[PDB]
Amino acid sequence: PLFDYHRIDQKLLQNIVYDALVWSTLNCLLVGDKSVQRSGRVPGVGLVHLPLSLLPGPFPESHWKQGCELAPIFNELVDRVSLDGKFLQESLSRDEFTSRLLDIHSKMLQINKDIRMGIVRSDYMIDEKTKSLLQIEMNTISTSFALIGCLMTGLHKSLLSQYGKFLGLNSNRVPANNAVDQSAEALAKAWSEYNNPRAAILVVVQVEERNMYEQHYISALLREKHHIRSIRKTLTEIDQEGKILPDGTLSVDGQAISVVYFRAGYTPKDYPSESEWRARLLMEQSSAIKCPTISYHLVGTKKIQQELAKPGVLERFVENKDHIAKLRACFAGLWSLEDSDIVKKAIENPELFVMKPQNNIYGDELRETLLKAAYILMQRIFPATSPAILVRDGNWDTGHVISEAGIFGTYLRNKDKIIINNESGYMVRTKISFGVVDTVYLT
Amino acid sequence: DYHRIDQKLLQNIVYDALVWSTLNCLLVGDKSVQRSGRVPGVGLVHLPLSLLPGPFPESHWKQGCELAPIFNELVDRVSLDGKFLQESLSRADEFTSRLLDIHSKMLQINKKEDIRMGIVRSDYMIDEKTKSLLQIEMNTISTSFALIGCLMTGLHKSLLSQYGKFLGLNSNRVPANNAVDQSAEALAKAWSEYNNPRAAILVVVQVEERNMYEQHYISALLREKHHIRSIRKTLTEIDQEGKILPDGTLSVDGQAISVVYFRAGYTPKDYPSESEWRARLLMEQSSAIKCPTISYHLVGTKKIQQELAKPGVLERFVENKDHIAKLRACFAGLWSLEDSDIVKKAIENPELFVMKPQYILMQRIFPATSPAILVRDGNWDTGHVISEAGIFGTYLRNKDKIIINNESGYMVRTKISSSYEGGVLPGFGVVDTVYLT
Ligand SMILES: N[C@H](CCC(=O)N[C@@H](CS)C(=O)O)C(=O)O
Ligand SMILES: N[C@H](CCC(=O)N[C@@H](CS)C(=O)O)C(=O)O
Ligand SMILES: N[C@H](CCC(=O)N[C@@H](CS)C(=O)O)C(=O)O
Repeated sequence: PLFDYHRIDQKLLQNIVYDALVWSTLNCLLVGDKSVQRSGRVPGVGLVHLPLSLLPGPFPESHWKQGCELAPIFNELVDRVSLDGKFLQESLSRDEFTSRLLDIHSKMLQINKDIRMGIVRSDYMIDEKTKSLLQIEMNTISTSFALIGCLMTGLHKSLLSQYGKFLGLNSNRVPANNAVDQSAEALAKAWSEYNNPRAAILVVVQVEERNMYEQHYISALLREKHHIRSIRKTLTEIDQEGKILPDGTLSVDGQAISVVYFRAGYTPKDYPSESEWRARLLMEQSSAIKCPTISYHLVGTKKIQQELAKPGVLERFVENKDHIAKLRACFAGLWSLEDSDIVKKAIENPELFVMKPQNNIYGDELRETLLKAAYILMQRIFPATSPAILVRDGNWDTGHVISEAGIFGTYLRNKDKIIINNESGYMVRTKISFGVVDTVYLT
Repeated sequence: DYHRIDQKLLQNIVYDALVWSTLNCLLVGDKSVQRSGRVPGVGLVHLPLSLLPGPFPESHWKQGCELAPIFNELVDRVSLDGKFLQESLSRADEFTSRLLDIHSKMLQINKKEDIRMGIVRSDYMIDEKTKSLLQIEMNTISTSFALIGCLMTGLHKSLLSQYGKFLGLNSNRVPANNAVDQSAEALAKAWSEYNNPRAAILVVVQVEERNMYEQHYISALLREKHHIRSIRKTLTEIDQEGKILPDGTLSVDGQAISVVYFRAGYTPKDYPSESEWRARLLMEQSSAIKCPTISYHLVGTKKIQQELAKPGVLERFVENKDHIAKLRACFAGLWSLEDSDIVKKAIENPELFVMKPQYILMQRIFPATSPAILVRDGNWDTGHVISEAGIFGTYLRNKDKIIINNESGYMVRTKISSSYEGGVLPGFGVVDTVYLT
C-alpha cells in the first residue's frame, strides 16, 4: 500500500473530510439534493456537496499523456464520421429513439443543409491485463462535469497542499485542469464565428436539473468574461417559443440564436411528446450552429461506436497513420462472425471476451461460441480497483472503487479553417466494486 | 418601487439571484436541517435577501464612512478607562457583571495589551425627519456579515448590470465593498505585529453555526492569501485544550496562538457553564492579541453605549472637536440619570422618545420605508421594509503606532415588520445593500 487510504488513521480523516466539505461549499461543488423535491427546478434551495472521493487515485503519467494526445485525434475523427450520412444511415437503420434521430438526419440530407463545433468527452479506464489505456465511451453530446471535474482538481490540490507530506503525496501530481473555461471559450468563439453581435446562446436543458449550477457557471463565464448573453430553455419551451424567421435565423424568447448548446436531448426521457421532437427539428434546420449537430449526436451512439471499432472500419475515416496507430491502441477489440477470433481465440481463453447485445456473456457460458441474448464479441477489460474514502451527504465511509477518466475536447471549424481542436481538461467518476467524482494522482 | 414591476419579470430576477447566491456562496445552514450548523456542505440554503437595493443618500453614506475611524479611535479610548467602565456598570444583569469581573481581574494584575485591535461595526438609520443619519448600535465584538455584505454588493451589481436598464438604475451606484478582505487583512497584520511565524489564528466559535461559511471564507483568505493558519474552537474546547505557556503565549490544542478572533461569546447563551467563563479569562490573561479585548466588549454593552451618549461624557474621550461634532450629529438624543426631559417632553410627546412608565432613553428613530422584494427559502414576496446600514471598522495599533484605522466595507440589514405581515424577531430580516441618492 503506497496509499491505501483505508490505513490513514480515523482521526486525521475526520479532519480532511471536514476541510473537504468546507471547500466544496465555498467553491460550489454543489448539486440539488435528490431528497429535496424542488432542488432540480429552484436554485438556492435543497443544496448538497457533490458525492466525492476524498483523495485522488493513482493513474500512470504515461497513460494520462496518451489520453491527452487522443483528444484532438478523436475530435477530427468525430467530424469525419459525421460527414458520412450513408455510413450513419446504413449502420443505424437496422429503438424508437435512434430511429427518431435518424429521421432528423435524413431531413437535413434531403435539403442539402458550415461552422461546426464540438464539446465532447472520451472516457477511459486502465485495464489490468494488457496494462493498457482503453476507451470505454465517446460522449459526443451534452457532456457533463466540466465544472465539477475542475472544482475537484482544486479540492484535491487544496487537500494535498495541507495534508500532502503528512501522507506522502504532492499536489503536483494532480494534473492542472481548465475544462470549464475551455468549454465557455469554445462557445464564445463559435458565437464570434457566426458574427452576429446581437445573437444570444441557447442552452437546451432538462426539466429536472439538480446539476444546474454547472450550466449557470458556464453562462456566468460567457456573460462576465465573454460578454455574451445565453438563455436556458427546455425542449418543450423551444417548441412553444421558438420560431425560424423567413431568412433561417433561430429566434428564441425574442432574440437571435447563433449557437445552440445542448445539455439535454440525449435521453429518450427528454422527449415526452411530439413537442420536443418538433423543437429538435426546428433548431437543426435553422442556421444556428448546433453544439453539436445531429450527425455528431449519431456518431456517439452505441451502434456507431461498435461499428467504428470493428476491423478496418476506423481506418476509413482516418488518413494519418500515426493517428490510426494511436486510436487502435486505446480501442478494445470488437468483432462479429469472424471465425478466427470468434470461433476460436475466444473458445480457448473465454477469459477476455464478453459477448454483448449490439445479458452479457462471460467465461464458461461464452462457449455460446462452441454452438455457433448477445450479438457481438469484444475484448474483456479488467479494471484497476483501489482503496478510497467516499464522502456523501456529509458522511464518509471506505470502499474499493474503480475509476473512469474522461478527457474533454473542444473543436470548432469554419469550412476548412480549424479554429479550435483541443484537449480541454478532464473529470473522473469513481464507483464501487451512481458513485462519486474524483481526480487522478499521476503515476 | 419594485412592487410595480411585472410579476413574471420579477420571477426572472429572483431566479437569477438564487442562481448567483448559489454560485458565489451566499449560503447558510438551513435552520430546517438539524446537522446544518455543525456539518459543512449539507442542508444549504441561500441567505434571505432583498432582491434589489433601497435608495440611500450619498452625502449620508460618506458621512457614515468618515465616522468609522472616529468610532475606532473612541472605542479604544473608552476601553482604556477602566474606572469609567467600572463606574457606569456597577448598578445589573448577571452577564454584564461576569464581564466586569473579568475586566476587574485584568485592571487588577494591571494587565498590559500593547497591540490592540478591533473588527467593529457601527449600525445606522436615516430617520424620516430632520433627515439625519443616526446610530442605532455599536458593535465592538464579533461583528457578522463582512462576507455576506460584500456578497450582496456583488449580487446587486450583477442584477443591475442585467436589469438596471429597464429599471433606470446603474450598478455603479451600489457602493464598492471589500468588507471580508479588510477583515482578513486586519487579522493578517495583527499576526504579523505579534511576530511569531509559527503561530496560528484562533477563531472563537459557537457550537451551532449556520453562518460558518463566513468564517471559513475568512480562514481561506488567511491561508491562501496571507499564508496564515487558523483553527476554530468553542469556548468550552479552549478551556479543555488551552493553557498559558511559561512566557505567556496562548497554546490551544498544542498550537501557539497569537491572534484570538471572537465569533462567539457576546451572548449569555455562549456561556452555559463555568467552562466557557474559564476559557474567556484564560485567553484574556494570556499575551495573545484579543479581537476585541474585554474592555472593548464593555464599551459596546447596552449600559455604556447609553452612557457616552448623554451630554458631556463624550468630551472626556475625544479631543478633535470636529470628531465630537460628527459623533454628536449621528448621536440621537439620549438621557436620564435624572432628567426633567423625561416624561416632561416625553409623557407629553411620547411618539418621539422611548422607555418610561407610561434600559433607558433615546430620541425616536423614524426610519425611511421602501417597497422591496424579499426572497426566503426560494420563495419571494412583496413587502414594505426598513433598512439598517452597518459600516465596519478595522483597527490595529502597537503602542502609539496606529497600523490600521479604517472604514472597511459594509453590510445592510433590511426588515418588514411592524405595520405588516410578520411577528417580532426580525426572522432575522433580510440582507441588503443600498443604492446611492
Ligand atoms: N442533466 C445534464 C445532462 C448531461 C449528461 O447526461 N451528461 C452525460 C453526457 S451524455 C455525462 O455523464 O457526461 C447534466 O448533468 O449536466
Ligand atoms: N454566530 C455569530 C453571530 C455573531 C453575531 O450575531 N453578531 C451580530 C451581533 S454581535 C451582528 O449582527 O453583527 C457569527 O456569525 O459569527
Ligand atoms: N462605491 C465604492 C465606494 C466604497 C465607499 O466607501 N464608498 C462610498 C464612500 S464611503 C461612496 O461614495 O461610494 C466605489 O464606488 O468605489
